Amino acid sequence: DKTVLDANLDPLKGKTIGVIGYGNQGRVQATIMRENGLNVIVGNVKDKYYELAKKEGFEVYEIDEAVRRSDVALLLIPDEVMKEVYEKKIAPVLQGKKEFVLDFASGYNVAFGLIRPPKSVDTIMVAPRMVGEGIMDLHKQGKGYPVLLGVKQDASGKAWDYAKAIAKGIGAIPGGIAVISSFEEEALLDLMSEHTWVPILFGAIKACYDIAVKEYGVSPEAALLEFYASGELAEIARLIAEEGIFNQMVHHSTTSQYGTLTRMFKYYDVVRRIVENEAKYIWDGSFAKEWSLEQQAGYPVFYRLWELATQSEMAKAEKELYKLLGRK
Amino acid sequence: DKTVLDANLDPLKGKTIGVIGYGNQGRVQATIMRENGLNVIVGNVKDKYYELAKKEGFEVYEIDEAVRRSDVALLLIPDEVMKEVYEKKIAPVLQGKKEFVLDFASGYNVAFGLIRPPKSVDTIMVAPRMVGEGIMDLHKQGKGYPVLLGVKQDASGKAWDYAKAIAKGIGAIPGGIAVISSFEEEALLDLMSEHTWVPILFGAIKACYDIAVKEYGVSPEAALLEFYASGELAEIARLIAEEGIFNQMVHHSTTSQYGTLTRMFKYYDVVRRIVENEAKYIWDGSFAKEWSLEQQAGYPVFYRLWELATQSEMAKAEKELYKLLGRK
Amino acid sequence: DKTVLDANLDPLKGKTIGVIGYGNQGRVQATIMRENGLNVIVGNVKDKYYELAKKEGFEVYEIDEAVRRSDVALLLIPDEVMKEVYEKKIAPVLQGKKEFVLDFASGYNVAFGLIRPPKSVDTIMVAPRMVGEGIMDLHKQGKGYPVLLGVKQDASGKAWDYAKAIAKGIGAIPGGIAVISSFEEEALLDLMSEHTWVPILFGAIKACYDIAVKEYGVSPEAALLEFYASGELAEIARLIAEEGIFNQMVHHSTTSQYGTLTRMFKYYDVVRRIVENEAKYIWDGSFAKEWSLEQQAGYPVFYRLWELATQSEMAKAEKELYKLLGRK
Amino acid sequence: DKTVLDANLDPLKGKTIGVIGYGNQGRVQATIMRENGLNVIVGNVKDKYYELAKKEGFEVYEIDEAVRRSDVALLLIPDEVMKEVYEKKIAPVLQGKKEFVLDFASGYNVAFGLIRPPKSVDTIMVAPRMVGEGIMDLHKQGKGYPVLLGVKQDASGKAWDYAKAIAKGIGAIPGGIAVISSFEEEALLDLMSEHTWVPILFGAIKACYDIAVKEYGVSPEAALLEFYASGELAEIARLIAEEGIFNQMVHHSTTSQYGTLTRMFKYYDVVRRIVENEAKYIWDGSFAKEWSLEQQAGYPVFYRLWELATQSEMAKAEKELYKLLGRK
Ligand SMILES: [Mg+2]
Ligand SMILES: [Mg+2]
Ligand SMILES: [Mg+2]
Ligand SMILES: [Mg+2]
Repeated sequence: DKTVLDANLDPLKGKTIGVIGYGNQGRVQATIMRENGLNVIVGNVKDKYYELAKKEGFEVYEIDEAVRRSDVALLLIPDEVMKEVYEKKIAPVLQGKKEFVLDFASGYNVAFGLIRPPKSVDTIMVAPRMVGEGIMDLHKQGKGYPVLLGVKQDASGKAWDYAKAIAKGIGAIPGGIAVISSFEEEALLDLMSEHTWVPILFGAIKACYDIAVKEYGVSPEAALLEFYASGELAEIARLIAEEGIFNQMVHHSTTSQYGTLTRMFKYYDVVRRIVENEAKYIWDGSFAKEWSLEQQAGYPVFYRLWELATQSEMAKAEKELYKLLGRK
Repeated sequence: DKTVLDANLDPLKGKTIGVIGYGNQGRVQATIMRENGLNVIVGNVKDKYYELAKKEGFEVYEIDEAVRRSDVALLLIPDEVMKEVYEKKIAPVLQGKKEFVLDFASGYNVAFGLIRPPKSVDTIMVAPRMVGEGIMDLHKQGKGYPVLLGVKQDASGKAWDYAKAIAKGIGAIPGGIAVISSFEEEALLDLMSEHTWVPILFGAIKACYDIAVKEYGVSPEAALLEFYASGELAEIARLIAEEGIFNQMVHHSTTSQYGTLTRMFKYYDVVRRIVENEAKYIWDGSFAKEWSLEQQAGYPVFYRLWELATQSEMAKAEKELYKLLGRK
Repeated sequence: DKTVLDANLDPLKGKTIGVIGYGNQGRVQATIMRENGLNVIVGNVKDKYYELAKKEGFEVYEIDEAVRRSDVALLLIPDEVMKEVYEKKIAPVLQGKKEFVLDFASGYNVAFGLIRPPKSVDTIMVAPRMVGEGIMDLHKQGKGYPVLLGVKQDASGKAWDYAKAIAKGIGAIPGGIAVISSFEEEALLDLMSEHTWVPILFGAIKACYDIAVKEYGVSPEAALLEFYASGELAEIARLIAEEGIFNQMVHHSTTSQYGTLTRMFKYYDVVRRIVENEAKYIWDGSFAKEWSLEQQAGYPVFYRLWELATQSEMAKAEKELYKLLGRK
Repeated sequence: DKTVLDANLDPLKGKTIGVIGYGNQGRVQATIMRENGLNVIVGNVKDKYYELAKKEGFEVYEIDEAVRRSDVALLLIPDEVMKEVYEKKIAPVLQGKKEFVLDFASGYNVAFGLIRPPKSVDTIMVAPRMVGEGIMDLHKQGKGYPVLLGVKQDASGKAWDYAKAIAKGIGAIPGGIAVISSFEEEALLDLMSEHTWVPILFGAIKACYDIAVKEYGVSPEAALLEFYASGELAEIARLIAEEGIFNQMVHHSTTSQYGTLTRMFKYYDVVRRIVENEAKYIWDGSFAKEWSLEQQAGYPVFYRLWELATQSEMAKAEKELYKLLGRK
């Protein structure tokens, strides 16, 4: 449809490639890049990660050095450490370079205007789709892992070609798919995930535990063993990624199927309203504001909630148990 | 009533006059001041505006220089660039000068405590009442344009005299009126305007367009030509400023009058509640907090909303059309 | 799209042209017509307007005479004086003429069945888009002013050609656009305008004034000078018609932009509901009934509301002030 | 306060006095006028009332004749027969006379714009305050009966003098009071009375009867004898007009006082809301529209409701009873 199965590595050999960051994503993607027959330069703060950088025989310049000698760059560092790096070591160096390309791994800091490069350069995006560490093995196998991509600013016109060449140069394709889209969409999706069906799930589990062991005289042990302390969910998720979310259910018992489907169609509207609210709250921009402020203030709420969770009942029972199984 | 038609230029000749800013308001008011037989000194950042400053043969000192050699000063720069200037180049220099006068063009940054000068000096206000560029021509004609004024701090007692002398020295009077009031009132009014009947109007127009071209099969063209792409509203606003808001309507058709009046008296209560809410939200101070934070965060929401607007349907249709008419 | 930029003056020379009315619209459009090299006949009541008619050297027949000698006619008189003229001096004369064309300036009296000509004739529409007097100058310049047009009844088939020829013969094009549409749409639009965002605006202004000068101790003077007694709105409306509703805002201060956009997106749903209600109320036909009855009864409500408005506080304060400025 | 106890009969002798109408109010007030040493002319339709007119030795001209020979006139005919008389026999004759005075007995037909005389004349009001027949006897005694008065249009300036002279010429003063007010107020008051506490009272009585004789097994006879078939209410109303609404209650039993006061203060808010609604509905003008339409339609609802009332149970029982007492 709006997909590409494979493409050319046409321009990105004859130029240098800047990789800013050597952590979860930077180190890995750079490993793959070097594997793809490319010229490694890696600008990074001379901290622990620097060891890490040069513990794989790379050219670890400092950030300014890298971009100066680079014709293209990647910002694979996280979203919150940025806006300081950019202003300090980058924003200045931009004005000299003019045929420079800037790519990201997430449209967050750019889809909300937190970063506004000059017109001189081209602005694109490319996104992996899993835990970071999870890509290592899937490439070790050598099977395609998919990505997204989008463009914000095309002064040259080679933008799309650049995007596809990079997608290939990281090996996401062949084997996987590459979808054309925008930044807005990417960020929207990541945040809808992190905001809608994860926390709901967790809260529902928590409530089930509370109810059982507060109003029906159950011991924590059975509650935990049922809800999550068993590896059921893992097999479920796996079967989903292989056969299909629904068809998967064929491998369960009927009773389960009936109750599940009924209750699902019975509650759709509620979660629908919820998701509408949250997606709107995002599309506007409120959440980015909220989070930037929480960073500027000292991460208080973060702390309090981590504490409440780790100091609730379920967590202590889980500690006892996981200890009993030897699980760390 | 509480008005003055004309007053004396008594003290403000024998002193120097500091004008901080040379933009929309500073450049203009300083033009008029020099026209009034006065001594021009203009402290400004040595940026583009500096050219602008000295492209009219003024004494462009730097800010500190100006205030040092000034006995009175004006802050005609915007509201958001301030609180940095004040702390850096001003707050220090205050402690030396003691008979110094400080005047503003808006009570925003002072009515909410964002600025608290020392007791040594006198604190006043004086406010024009239009687009800035709009005052240029109305003076080119030489007809009075009105203003406000208020006082916050009077250590001498000459405050009011100073205010009136300045009002005259900028030419707002003769010909216009000068109202005594406070800062609170001025800011409250500006913000009620910017928050209540402008955005409501825009949203209503937008909704009318959406409804028509989504549920009655109209083409954007007619919708736009009716609602705003015609210069009707301009003639309306003009007739208002000349005859009176209501009496104006005499020049319309009856049908229009009937429907308008009916619907107006039919919906008063709703907008009343709304305006109450917003005015309270302001009187408290919440909005200033909100906005200062949005500045500290990176203007995200600003950006997203500019995008949504400029990337909605109505805007694209309007672009097509205005192109068709040759309008920029 | 569904637009025409210019067209032919093909049939409308070789026939006579009936203009019923010589007021805001009739006199003007007839001026332009005579300017376009055409044969002027003007049926009008022998009242003041008759002087007016023949104070421009026209052939002022009486209505019946005009239509008798006309092959085509225009009803540029208002909407409420009609339904008496039609029945008395027109409906009879129709039955003789058979290749007769009938055009209007508004679909009100025909979109609601208040007028139902015989099948013998062709029924069309053509609509200017401003105050009437406002077209005079825009033609004096000679730049296209746009219109609408639609058809109700085509016995010949030349209808569209007739419509376009007339549009050209009044000079709306070249320079402007001409949109094909129906009557329903035209009337719907005019009334949505006159019912939704005008009265809302007025009521909001009124409420702001009331609130300020009743609960925060402001004097009427400043309230008025802020809200409307300044020509701000005029410059706003003008910039809209030139650059675009939104892009316009660039010439304002940020703060204004932020507050405006926020509050706009915050209240959209309310005005949406309102506009839905009113548009439905119209689409049905209720409003036409209401208004025709109010005419049959003696225009009471009209009177009472004119009084309330002209005898409210804001109006008296405005009178004092506008007197103070010399404004009539 | 805003009252006058007695005044001069200064201008109104040396002019003729037009009395349009010879019914409840016209015949009576004209009787008093002739008694006051004045020149009787009475324009009236040559119907039964004409006999009536000239059965008291008056100069019964026809309407046009009267006004032609009159310098001042009174419209003491009802409110619904008017707007036909005015247009037919009056509106024309106005344009000749220029120092003419026009007075009314109710601001209804003028406070709602149903009548708009030319600027040439003076427009005033004067209002009796009881049943019409009730004034006959109170003058037969010769004790002052009060009135209102107001002005709408004063081209001369003698208006107020004219009003007071007339008030005296009808004998309302001396002995009574004359209050200055407007038309709006007069009409508003009459209608609030006719709309708020009369119908409420009637409906409450009706409901009490229904409840008793439907849910507690009472016979109509006792219900009627208690509620209204006894002359209690008459003595109550009389004592009110003499001592005072409240002080009156002293002549009752305590129990009654206690229950009455309690329940009164217990229900104030409800009737308050009601009265607000109705007074607004009037102040606007809606009711006049409603009523004029009901007249234009054929008085249907009037008829149906008269029937329902006269054909309800309470009415039949009352007929039986009043027959039993011989009361007509
Ligand atoms: Mg993520
Ligand atoms: Mg402002
Ligand atoms: Mg119209
Ligand atoms: Mg009455």
